[PDB]
Amino acid sequence: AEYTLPDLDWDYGALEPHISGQINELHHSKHHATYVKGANDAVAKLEEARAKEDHSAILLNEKNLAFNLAGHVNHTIWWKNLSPNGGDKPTGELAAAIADAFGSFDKFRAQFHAAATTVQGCGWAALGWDTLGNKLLIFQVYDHQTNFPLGIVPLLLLDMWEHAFYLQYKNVKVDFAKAFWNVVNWADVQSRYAAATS
Amino acid sequence: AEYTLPDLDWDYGALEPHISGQINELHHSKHHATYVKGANDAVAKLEEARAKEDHSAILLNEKNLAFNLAGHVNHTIWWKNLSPNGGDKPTGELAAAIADAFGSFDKFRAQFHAAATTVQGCGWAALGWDTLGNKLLIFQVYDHQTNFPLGIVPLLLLDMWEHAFYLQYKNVKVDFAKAFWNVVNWADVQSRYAAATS
Amino acid sequence: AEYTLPDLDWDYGALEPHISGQINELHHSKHHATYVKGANDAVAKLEEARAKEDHSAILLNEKNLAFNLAGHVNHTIWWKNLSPNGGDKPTGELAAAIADAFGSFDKFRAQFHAAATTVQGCGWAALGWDTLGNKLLIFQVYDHQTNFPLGIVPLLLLDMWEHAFYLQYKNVKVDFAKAFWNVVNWADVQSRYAAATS
Amino acid sequence: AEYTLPDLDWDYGALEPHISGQINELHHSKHHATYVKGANDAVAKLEEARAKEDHSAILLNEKNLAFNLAGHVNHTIWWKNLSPNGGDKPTGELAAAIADAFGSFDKFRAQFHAAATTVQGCGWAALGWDTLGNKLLIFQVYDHQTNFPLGIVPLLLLDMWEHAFYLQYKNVKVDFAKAFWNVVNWADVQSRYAAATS
Ligand SMILES: [Fe+3]
Ligand SMILES: [Fe+3]
Ligand SMILES: [Fe+3]
Ligand SMILES: [Fe+3]
Repeated sequence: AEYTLPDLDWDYGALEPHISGQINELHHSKHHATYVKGANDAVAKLEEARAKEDHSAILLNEKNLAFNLAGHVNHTIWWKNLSPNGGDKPTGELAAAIADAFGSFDKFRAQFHAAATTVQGCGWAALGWDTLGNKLLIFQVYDHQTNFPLGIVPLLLLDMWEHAFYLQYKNVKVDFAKAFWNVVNWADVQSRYAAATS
Repeated sequence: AEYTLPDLDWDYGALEPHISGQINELHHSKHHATYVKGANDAVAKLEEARAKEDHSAILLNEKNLAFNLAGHVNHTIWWKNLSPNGGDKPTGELAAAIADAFGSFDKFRAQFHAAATTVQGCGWAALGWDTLGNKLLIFQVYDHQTNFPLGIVPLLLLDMWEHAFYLQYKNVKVDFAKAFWNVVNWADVQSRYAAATS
Repeated sequence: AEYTLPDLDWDYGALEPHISGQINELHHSKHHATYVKGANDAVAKLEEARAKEDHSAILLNEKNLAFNLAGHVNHTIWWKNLSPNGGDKPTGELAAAIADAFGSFDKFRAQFHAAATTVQGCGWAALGWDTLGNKLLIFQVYDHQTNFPLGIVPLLLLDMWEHAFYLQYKNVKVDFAKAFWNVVNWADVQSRYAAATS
Repeated sequence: AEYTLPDLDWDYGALEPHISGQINELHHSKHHATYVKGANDAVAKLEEARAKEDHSAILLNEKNLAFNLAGHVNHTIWWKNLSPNGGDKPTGELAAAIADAFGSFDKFRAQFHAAATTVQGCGWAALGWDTLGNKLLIFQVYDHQTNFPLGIVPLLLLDMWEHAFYLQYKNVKVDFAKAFWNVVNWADVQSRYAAATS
């Protein structure tokens, strides 16, 4: 069936002071909603293109599909990676994993921070699981659909687009990137890692 | 552990006339080998960057990692998607799936062909499974790591980079794209779809 | 010599209500300043790379140079394309040009608006002069350095990055894009066109 | 008027052994011809889009325009940057310039070589003149239209796409990149630099 805008497991304001409610609100209700509509439209244009046997606009239809489905997939996971009762550090299996792959939770965290704060333009920082080599790796995503291999399982993401913090942090994206660690919902990531490693 | 250059399940020449042995040879032994080395180097630079607590070159390290791990992941699957005893059409579950999502195997195939022949520069055509919406979709990949959402499971790919056919088809990439249907190994794709839908 | 942050020909607030002073301020003093420093650093890294005969990081040095020199070049022109005493329509040579190349100033303006409001991620809308074919064309720039040919002379640009309007228009980028027409400084564009056509 | 496929100032074979005639032939007659047609088509789609007051496909029309006009602009200059009677080193003003901006012709040349041999996918190496800062700089172009600022004047380019050497050098692009120095037509570059610095 169609793609749909998910419900947050919390109130927009629940993340203050780390993330203003106004942000979460426009983010969810305007930005994410827009991707979901775009993903569905893209899918429909394809059907219509397929029926008329007219792929003249294949390049645009395929690019619209990737961009919008990618924004949807990303925000879908972002809402879950966040939580008012989170913060602290990972635990158990996930933590031993992380320390074994990035030397220590602190070192993982320095890299991830680096990756999110150096994007040239808009993008995200994401931790994922590589199934080919069975390794935990950090990628620097450009926009929403660029810079990472096919089949990588996403575990944790940090939205670096300006719409994600300009209202509250203005140009100080380094601050926003630090504040994030207070709202990460480790029960989710841990969960995702468990499923990915199965 | 490290990433490694896989072995082909066939002899380089096994695909003639559809795909010259000389191609398969340079492709596997030179191009793919290069990605695998690059993927391992990228991974190491990260470790070294992590130890020195020096992420000054984060952008390059992350981009090298995505590009090379992506070429590796892609060729890894390409070798399996090919077979001297393939061709024909998909069967069973996969075929009903394909006809249900693209109207008919013929229509799927017209779209896929369109997607591979219109790349602007180098890229690939790929069929993948979207887990968010549980749908079969075709994407037009740019280079190796661009244009598609995170977490998409790759099922079938068609290498559109010039190195994949210039020696034999020269600039006639439309011909190469047609010849491909004779060597697709449907037992593999079908297999992948089965695992993806589980 | 080095690259330097130019002075605005006006006060930050001079564009209200169309463009808030707070924006112009962070935009000029934080964002643009950052590109200028980055452009100079990029240039230096190259010298140092050239002296040591060590181009191991060529890809990053070249990408840093393009990104930062491009942001600098872009904002440099943006400040000039804006003016408190502007608005209205182009005049003389430029206007006949524009109507002859886009049918009418109104049609040019519909296209330009379309180009700026559909960027996927961050970018700009720019009108430039193609010297090869001697034509006026509109391009949709991605980020700061992507999507247009070498040697194109830039005449007018509209910054579509979120930092350019999020504080005041929030996610309503369509509004910001309309408000812009009130502050365009046609004496500048006209001037640039004159020099480009010489 | 329309865009047109230029005539070479030489015979396809004139560059052997450095560059096979077969290459120059398919390159000029197939590849470049394709960009020119594409550039004209893109321009027409815009007119038609403008008349119907229907910019639904703005993103594709603008991307087709940039890609094809960019390939055209690039090959246009490549044919001129090449010559059977070239090679050697730059002379006069251009040479003092080059040594002053890259330390020495040898150092310029090491950088340029680095830039062309590390492209991730398809692209070019280009020397251009920055008018904002009045400096000679080397850029690493991705595809044909990406990675460099607006208004940069192109002086010399080296086509790194696989179609530019696969037939003769196969995957050994490092060799092709070396062979190029024997056919550079310095009278052209010098000329371009003169006009750019005016
Ligand atoms: Fe976002
Ligand atoms: Fe390949
Ligand atoms: Fe800006
Ligand atoms: Fe070429």
